[PDB]
Amino acid sequence: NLEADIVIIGAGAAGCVLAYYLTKFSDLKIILLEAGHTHFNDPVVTDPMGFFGKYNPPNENIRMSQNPSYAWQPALEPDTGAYSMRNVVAHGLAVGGSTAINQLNYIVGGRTVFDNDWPTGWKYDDIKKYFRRVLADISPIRDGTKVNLTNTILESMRVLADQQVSSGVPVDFLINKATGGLPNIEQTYQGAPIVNLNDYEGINSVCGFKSYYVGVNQLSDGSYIRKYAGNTYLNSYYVDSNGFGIGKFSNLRVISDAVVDRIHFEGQRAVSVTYIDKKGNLHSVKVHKEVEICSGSFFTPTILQRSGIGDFSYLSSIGVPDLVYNNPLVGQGLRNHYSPITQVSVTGPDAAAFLSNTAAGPTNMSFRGAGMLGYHKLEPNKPSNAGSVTYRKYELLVTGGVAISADQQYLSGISSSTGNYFALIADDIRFAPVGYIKIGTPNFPRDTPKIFFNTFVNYTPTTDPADQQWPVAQKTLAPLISALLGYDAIYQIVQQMKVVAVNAGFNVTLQMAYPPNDLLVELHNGLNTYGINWWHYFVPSLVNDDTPAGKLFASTLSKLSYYPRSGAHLDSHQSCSCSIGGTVDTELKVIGVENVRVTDLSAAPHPPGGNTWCTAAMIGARATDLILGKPLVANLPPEDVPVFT
Amino acid sequence: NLEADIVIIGAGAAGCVLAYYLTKFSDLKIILLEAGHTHFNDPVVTDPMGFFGKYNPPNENIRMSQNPSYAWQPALEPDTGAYSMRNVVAHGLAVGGSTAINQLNYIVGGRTVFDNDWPTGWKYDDIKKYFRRVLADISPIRDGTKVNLTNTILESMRVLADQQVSSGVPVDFLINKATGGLPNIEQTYQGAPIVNLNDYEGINSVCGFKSYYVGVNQLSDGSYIRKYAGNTYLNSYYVDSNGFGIGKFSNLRVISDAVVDRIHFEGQRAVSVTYIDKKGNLHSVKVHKEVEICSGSFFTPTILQRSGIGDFSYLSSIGVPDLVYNNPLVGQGLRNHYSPITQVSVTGPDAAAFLSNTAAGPTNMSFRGAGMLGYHKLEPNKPSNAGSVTYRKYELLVTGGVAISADQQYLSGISSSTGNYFALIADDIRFAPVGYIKIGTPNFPRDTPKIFFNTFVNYTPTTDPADQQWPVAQKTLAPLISALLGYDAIYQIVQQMKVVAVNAGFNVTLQMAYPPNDLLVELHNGLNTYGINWWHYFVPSLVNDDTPAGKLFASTLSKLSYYPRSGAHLDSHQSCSCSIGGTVDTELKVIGVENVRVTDLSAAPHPPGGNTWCTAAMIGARATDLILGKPLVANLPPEDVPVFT
Ligand SMILES: Cc1cc2nc3c(=O)[nH]c(=O)nc-3n(C[C@H](O)[C@H](O)[C@H](O)COP(=O)(O)OP(=O)(O)OC[C@H]3O[C@@H](n4cnc5c(N)ncnc54)[C@H](O)[C@@H]3O)c2cc1C
Ligand SMILES: Cc1cc2nc3c(=O)[nH]c(=O)nc-3n(C[C@H](O)[C@H](O)[C@H](O)COP(=O)(O)OP(=O)(O)OC[C@H]3O[C@@H](n4cnc5c(N)ncnc54)[C@H](O)[C@@H]3O)c2cc1C
Repeated sequence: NLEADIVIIGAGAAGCVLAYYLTKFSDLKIILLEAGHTHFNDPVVTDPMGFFGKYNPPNENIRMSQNPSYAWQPALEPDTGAYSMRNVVAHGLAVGGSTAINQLNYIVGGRTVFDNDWPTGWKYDDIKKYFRRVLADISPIRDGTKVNLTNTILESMRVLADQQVSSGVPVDFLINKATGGLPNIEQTYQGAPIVNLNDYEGINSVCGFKSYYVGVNQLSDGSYIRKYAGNTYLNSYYVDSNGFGIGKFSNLRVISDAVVDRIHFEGQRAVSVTYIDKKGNLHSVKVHKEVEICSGSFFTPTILQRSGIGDFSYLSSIGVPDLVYNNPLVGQGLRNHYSPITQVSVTGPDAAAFLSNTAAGPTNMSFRGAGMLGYHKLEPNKPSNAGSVTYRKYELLVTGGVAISADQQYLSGISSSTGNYFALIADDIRFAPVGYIKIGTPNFPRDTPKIFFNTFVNYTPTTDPADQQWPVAQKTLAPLISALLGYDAIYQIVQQMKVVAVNAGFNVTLQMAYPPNDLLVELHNGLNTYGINWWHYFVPSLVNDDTPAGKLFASTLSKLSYYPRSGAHLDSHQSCSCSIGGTVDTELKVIGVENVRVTDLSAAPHPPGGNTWCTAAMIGARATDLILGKPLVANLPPEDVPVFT
Repeated sequence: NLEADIVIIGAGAAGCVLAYYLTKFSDLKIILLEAGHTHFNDPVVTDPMGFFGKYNPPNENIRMSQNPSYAWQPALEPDTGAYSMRNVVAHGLAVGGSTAINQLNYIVGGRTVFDNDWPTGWKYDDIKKYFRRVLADISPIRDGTKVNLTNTILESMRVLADQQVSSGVPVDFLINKATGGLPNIEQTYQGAPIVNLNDYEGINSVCGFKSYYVGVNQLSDGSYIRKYAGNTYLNSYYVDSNGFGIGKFSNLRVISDAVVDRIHFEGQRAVSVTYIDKKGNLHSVKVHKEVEICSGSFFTPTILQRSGIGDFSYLSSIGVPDLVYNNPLVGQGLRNHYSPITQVSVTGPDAAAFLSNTAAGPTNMSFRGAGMLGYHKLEPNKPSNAGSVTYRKYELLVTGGVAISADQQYLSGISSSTGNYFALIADDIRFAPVGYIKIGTPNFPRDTPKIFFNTFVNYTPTTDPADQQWPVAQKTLAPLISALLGYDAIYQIVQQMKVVAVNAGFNVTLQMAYPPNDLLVELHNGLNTYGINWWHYFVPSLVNDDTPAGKLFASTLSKLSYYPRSGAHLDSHQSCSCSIGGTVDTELKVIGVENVRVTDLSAAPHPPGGNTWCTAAMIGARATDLILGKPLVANLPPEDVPVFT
């Protein structure tokens, strides 16, 4: 028997903060159901480099996100825009959730995304305190090793940002309007100050820096360890070995291996929750006040639909007997990021000194920069505010070795063994495609529901006059346009690096080796010779430009369209399944019911400006104050932090 | 309350026969738990062409094996031999199991596989009656439309089989030793008799025919319908709408949507089985005599391991509390088939007449032949009996259109729109690789367990002398050798077709367009100039043949090794997870327990000579007589068949 008045389902990035700070500041009885044990002893979780497979057995060399004993394994339906490939993108299965298996990065997101895309009450000035709270809770660190490649790249970026600042055009990709004429590029010399990307006031929307902030901490011995939600908020100092709380937190219960099925639900009010344990028995817990769903973006709409909230026609079709509320918007608007990869060759006799000091330590995890960039000059899909507000579009990442898939490694002829290649990535942060989630069987939580997500689709013309069917091709082709413009933005960095490396003491040469170089120079020339309407040549049957130059450009675009489909990576930043306004109101309460709330990343109405870990924790932190009634977390002094064991 | 003395889990190809003929011939109380409703009204299941997506909604065009509401969706761990790609291969989820979503083909398997690879009591003369039983139960039909391409191919096969019969070599791929000197190729002219591939006496181990036997039946209206296990054995004539039996079968209960978890198991004797229904409640059923597991190859070891039979150390590690029997061989020896694809171009002005009468009707489903072939002359991995017994190695299939993946369609430049291309496939029936299955969470039946299956791995040499490390490279390279020899066997058919099409009234030319033609002629020349030790050049660091010709051959082999990895298809013929001798004895009884048996395809000790649907039904049929005690099914007259509603 386990009656309690707050029941949280899932201890992820948001569940842990919620439980911890909700039992600290009140006397209600909190229950946390997670379905996964605590990996506080596993060397593959505590050690940061275990992310790269240092402790893997020889015969089962698979990463944690491919291990069914560490992660939920959802595979999406064939991708009609990527040659119908199905992708498996995972969720963490442990205390701490996906933060137990992630890359440990802290992009906070810009100021402008919250100011312009989130509803009132969620503007940036209303949430910055919670971001400060989560950052102070973790205390990330910076890179502990310098490298001259970062120097060369930073000089190149400032060199071309100088000419972008002039020329008067307003929406180039290195223009930050909160700083003014001077470029927002970190200085590169002895004793240079560090431009902080997650700054408090949100000044830096577009900036170039030399290091990220990764969530690890150094021990007195010398070893580094992971610092995740389950490490800080539910550790042996705050919770017993039996799951009971201790002292201040004695009003807290955590059940370890408890897979939750649905919400037994009297009238339109929640009254009980059932789950299954490792024994195989079914248990019921009684609810007095509130149910919180923090089960992740893929599996929150699933449990909501199984309970009875969703589309009545479909749910009746598959066989859900108990219907509650007819909201056909549950599980809509799924969003994600997407990172295409380019890689560059260095030609010379003694390039080793140029690529030295790049191996992955636990303080950077192979990230060496390099910045956040805004919209390209020639992208037609921009918000109207772009003239007066700087948005975040691309996240630039530089890494050693090759990062393409193994099949592409064979096909392109470039191998990971050689030592004159390095990778650049322009991750898309405002990715356009939208998908959705539905369940297929109303029995128990299934590992694979129906997930639909099509990215790089094409446009099939009609007999409509060309003048009035361009502005549907624009929307249908947005992602391909953005990926190609990212290719161009990376390409026009490398000759700047040529100049900088020449005048910094290096006899080296840099060229883009993947995709093929000529295929990129042709894109550069096509862009600068066709202007703002360059993208019309994606559909060659409407341009009516039958000249051989136009045919060349169209063929180049068609050939380039292959690379982002196959030689890229879909990220694991799922969100917005049950966003604000769609499924829940500003108070995180589900429409059509009076005592259930959803507070994980699946409630965000727009993805943040980068990696989506701070946002989920912030949502949980604000849910704490929403539930209790008055702001206690928002006013805690920053010197009060959870101690670590 | 549902006590009964026989409880079957899963109504697949073997569960339906077992339940039907076990309640017909006895008075025990039979219960069948399936976890899936009856699709007797769904047009996408009853109509054969619904397999190809005739009734699919426009926005969700996915086949039945990719639909989570029709199939279990297991994805295997990254394939170290295929550029680390994860493949999703499904199981049927309905009455009838995988036969509700399959291709409807009836390869029975040869005589020699059962005579040489299965234990005593399971030789061919001990089982042929049950194969006749299942075939008479279904009554498949042959192709209802002729085509001249089959004529040309059959002439070509007999032409080269004539010269293979001479030349005295004993193990070519068109030699059948049960017929003698004359070729075993169907005659090709007016009123020719039909050589039956599933013949009663098992004479035809290697034969060339013009049609397969697909499991459909024609109605009086004119429409064809699917004829599967759930259609024949559990239909409205034998089982009520409520799941009760009727009259003769009144001693039978079928529960529709019941997902089974584990076996509650007193002492070392089975006493109860628990399941979950669509309501979300957990039910228990009492067992008096027997439990049958017919849950498929992927999910039978899963339920056995969750119950408590398996490896104690690992099961304790993941958290199974109740341990029963320590058999570390549960879930070992997983086998499957594998089909690489080649495709051929026809060059000429009026090839349309040559490729006419090839569209897929419900009586062939785009299969137009062409035979079963034995070992190639130059394969080193052959059983010792191969001199005196003919084994089945390849299954040859001919089809219209292109059958490669969409990515390969783009890369190779060949498109499905054009009308001068057709596909050939040499499916490997004695596929060498072996994998295994383990569970990752002891809570509930998960859709994705750990499945390990690596196919086309490479050999890394050591400092061991070359003379005494060849016979480990042979075993490690068996699958690649077999695939390449299949490529060669297909290639040396097309010039025979050149001659036959010339002398049959056609001005057409045939050449292998995928893989590239020169890459195949070089393989042909390398084979005939390097002899039986041609495969030594897979590892170029040991041959010590530094001549440029040897370098050419090694490069050709390395380039050809890419095609079977990416341009092929893994089949859905899983088997042998709990085979005879490994997990169960000759009586299908699980070792370490006295009242549980497993009777689905996961009990086969060696895959059959072709498509694995007749074998599963045969196993169920023999289990019927094993359970009752005396042969009632083995002596039923062939004119007694289940009527159809
Ligand atoms: C491969 C990978 C890489 C990542 N890289 C980064 C990165 O570079 N930067 C970054 O900032 N973030 C990264 N992340 C993390 C990710 O971006 C966010 O942290 C994530 O969205 C956190 O959201 P969440 O806490 O709401 O969900 P989760 O953390 O996934 O919470 C899910 C929790 O709910 C539980 N649960 C689910 N279903 C049930 C059920 N039926 N019953 C009971 N419990 C249930 C699960 O066990 C788990 O504890 C990565 C994640 C992965 C997997
Ligand atoms: C895509 C595809 C193509 C195929 N093509 C061919 C072909 O060309 N030729 C051919 O001969 N065969 C074909 N097959 C069929 C296949 O080769 C065999 O018929 C199959 O191995 C049948 O084995 P089975 O009956 O033991 O397993 P299944 O038929 O898969 O039986 C599984 C049954 O167990 C049930 N079950 C599983 N787990 C549970 C659980 N926990 N609780 C309750 N019930 C459970 C499932 O609901 C299902 O009813 C194809 C199958 C597929 C999927």
